[PDB]
Amino acid sequence: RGGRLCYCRRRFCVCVGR
Amino acid sequence: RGGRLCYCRRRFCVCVGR
Repeated sequence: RGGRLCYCRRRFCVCVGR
Repeated sequence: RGGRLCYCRRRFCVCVGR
């Protein structure tokens, strides 16, 4: 959808539009 | 925009609507 942010779960970052 | 799919580049996954 609209928006963006990345989060790191241990040693892997993940980026989504939510 | 419309649609959704997620891809991984090494140990980092991204998700977008394009």
